[PDB]
Amino acid sequence: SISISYSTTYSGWTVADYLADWSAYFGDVNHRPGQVVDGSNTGGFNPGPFDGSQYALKSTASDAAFIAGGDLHYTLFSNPSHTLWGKLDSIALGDTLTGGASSGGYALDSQEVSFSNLGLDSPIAQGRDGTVHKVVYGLMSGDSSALQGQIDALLKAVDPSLSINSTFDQLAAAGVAHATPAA
Ligand code: HEM
Repeated sequence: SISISYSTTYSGWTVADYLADWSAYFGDVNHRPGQVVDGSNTGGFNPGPFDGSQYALKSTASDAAFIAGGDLHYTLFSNPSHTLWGKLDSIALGDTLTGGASSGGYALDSQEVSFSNLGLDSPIAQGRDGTVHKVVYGLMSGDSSALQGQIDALLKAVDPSLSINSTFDQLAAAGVAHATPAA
């Protein structure tokens, strides 16, 4: 089942409100045709260059950032083009990225909320219609709707009364979330 970690700073917030707020600060990195010419809006994989246990990206509008974790693969120019697929186990949201390929992998200087044990697996055959692709590309483009929908489905799988409209504290009372220090 899904496992959620959240800073106590967000206790009485619902999952939906947090994601809408984080997405508002992250914005859209404009990772679209003809607009990706360098590493300013590509993000990066660990180990990379196009496959890894982590994909991380910082906003070009603020210092908001996220890290997707699992067994991820990006097709780039091969068919189906520009598709992220594979297994997505976690999404960590926060502020300011650190790491790369030295002391280890990627991390967030301030990790606000994370969703783990997602259990998502999208085969390459699904192309951009796969859930993994929609979830991550949505985050890159300022539309966390796909992530919100998947989290909602995973919470309802635990109990039909849970939802992204539930406060993080209610999810902790349900045994699905765990509060971490204000900082
Ligand atoms: C190493 C990281 C990445 C690099 C170097 C990269 C590079 C590129 C480039 C150069 C383009 C432009 C293509 C063009 O002008 O025709 C592009 C487009 C695109 N990329 Fe990436 N990308 C990366 C990661 C990702 C990830 C993780 C996703 C999905 C979650 C993604 C989704 C897309 C999509 C949907 C397009 C639009 C293609 C279209 O509309 O035809 N990219 N990418």
